[PDB]
Amino acid sequence: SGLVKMSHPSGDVEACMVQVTCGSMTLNGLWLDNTVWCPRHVMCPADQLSDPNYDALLISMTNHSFSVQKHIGAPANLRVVGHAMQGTLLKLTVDVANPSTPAYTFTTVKPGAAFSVLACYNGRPTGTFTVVMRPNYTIKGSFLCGSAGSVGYTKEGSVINFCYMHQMELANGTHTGSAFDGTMYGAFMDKQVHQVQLTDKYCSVNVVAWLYAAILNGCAWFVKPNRTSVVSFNEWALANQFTEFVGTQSVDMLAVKTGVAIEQLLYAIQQLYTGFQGKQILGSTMLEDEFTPEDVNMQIMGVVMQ
Amino acid sequence: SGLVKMSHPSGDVEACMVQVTCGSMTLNGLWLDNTVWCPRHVMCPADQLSDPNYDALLISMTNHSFSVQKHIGAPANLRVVGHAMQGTLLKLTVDVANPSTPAYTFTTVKPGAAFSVLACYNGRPTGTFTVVMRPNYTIKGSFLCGSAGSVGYTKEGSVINFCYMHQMELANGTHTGSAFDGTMYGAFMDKQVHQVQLTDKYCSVNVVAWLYAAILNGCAWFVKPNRTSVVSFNEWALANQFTEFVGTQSVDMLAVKTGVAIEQLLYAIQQLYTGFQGKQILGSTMLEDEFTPEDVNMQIMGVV
Repeated sequence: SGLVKMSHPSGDVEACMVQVTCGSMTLNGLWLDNTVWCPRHVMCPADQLSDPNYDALLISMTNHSFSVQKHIGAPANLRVVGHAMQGTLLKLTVDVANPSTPAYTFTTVKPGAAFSVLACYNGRPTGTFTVVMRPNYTIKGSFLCGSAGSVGYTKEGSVINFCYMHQMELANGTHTGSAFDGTMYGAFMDKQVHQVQLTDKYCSVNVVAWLYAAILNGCAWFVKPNRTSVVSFNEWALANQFTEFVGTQSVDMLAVKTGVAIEQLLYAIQQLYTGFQGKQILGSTMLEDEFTPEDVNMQIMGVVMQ
Repeated sequence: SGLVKMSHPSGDVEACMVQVTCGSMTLNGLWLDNTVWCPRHVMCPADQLSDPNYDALLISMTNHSFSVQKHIGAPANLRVVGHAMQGTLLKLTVDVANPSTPAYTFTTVKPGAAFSVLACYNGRPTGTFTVVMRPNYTIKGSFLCGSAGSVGYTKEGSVINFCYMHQMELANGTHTGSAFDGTMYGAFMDKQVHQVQLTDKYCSVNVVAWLYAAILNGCAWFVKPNRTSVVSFNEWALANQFTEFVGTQSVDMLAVKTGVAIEQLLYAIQQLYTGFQGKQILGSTMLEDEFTPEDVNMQIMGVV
């Protein structure tokens, strides 16, 4: 029992992290097979970060402009033998294939989805934490200068989905990055100018998951027979900066396990949003929305008599 | 910027995890050098877990009673060539040294100290999270049956300090385990009977660190010129379910960086304990005490 924020074991991703340098600038990259991925802003002199001309920067490079180091973990000696730009990322080709390349995909994640982040500096894995892709296409992380190129991922069995490469900080504790197709989440630009940030929202389906976790952990004071339909809830959500609730198999499994209907927790959310009545839920006195239905199912896993 | 619950990368410890089987029971173990550490209740069949006779069980075992297997991972079989009971742990000697043994030490953590946990089932790592040793010598984690033998540790410079091997659940969301000398944190018994826990307390020094983190993340609304002395705070703490505040260099570095004295934050704590009254600190409406001064200094100033 218990529900806490937890991340995937990081070892197989740690074996893929490298340091990438372009002249005077250094950041992190991800080595898979004969490719190293990194932020294209490694090419940009400090004094040009407010208005980079990335096409001109790329033209100015040769394969010799870049180096890749891996001194940490299983060491490797790598030479850059090709370079290309794909959106907001560089795709470097190296002469040695990573001998510990995991089975992987590159698939962009949607808001409300959680992933593990391996925060790195100078190619050294430093910490790991879990974030949720927010409704405004930011993540709420902990990153300092030099963390660009840190990666985010999920795992399903042995298959890793690489979904995030860190780029920038927008505001205190507010971050964003690229998907591995080279697009930036939220269409933010890798340019240091002001950029519009849409308002964040509570992720309704995750709040529902957390309340189910609470019930499964013997905290059910907020359950009443009162229901709010998914339709009425969604109408309310549009007025109260909650996301649209979309039910899933994962949420349905929690409803079956607890015997409490989704609609009972939608009603509970509307009430708890106005106040917790001097009470706590799983040690919190405010709504929690970064525990997904999948995370709760994994943490409260049980055999089922049939 | 930002402050989040964070754990160490787990790969070095992943490379040390094995499963240990004895009879019908399979748990996790930690393989370092020619030694495998695991919970002693691996000996006790599941139906006997509420009143184990560990001495009688131990007398009945031979080296052949224990099977140790390492999963891919780098593969390894492994033969047990010795065994000893050390408090609530078994220390098994095996015939092959772990070729990926990290630089390590064994430590015993104190209340308020944080460590990373690598949660494992049948020798396979499934997740990692960070906990604090509570003032009542429990931890608040997320563990299911089969997780015993999971490993808690910190990393100091180049060295892993192993400090916890998971043993049991005491109540919902409330766990304990042992140090590697075999001593259970909080002196709880490794048996499946109800055991009373001491009342938990807020970890004062960690609440201070978190308030400093808040100030360093543009959240300083609670700062006033008012002060409460360390001595006066600690008298108040005895009566109000707070631990004794003891200053450290890590805390002083935060005081210097922010220009806000420890005593301003001790006063703030005394007012905030009564409730936040519709206000938030770093996204929370309650006091947070599982961010240590060292964690804050790392996350905010990068001070390895």
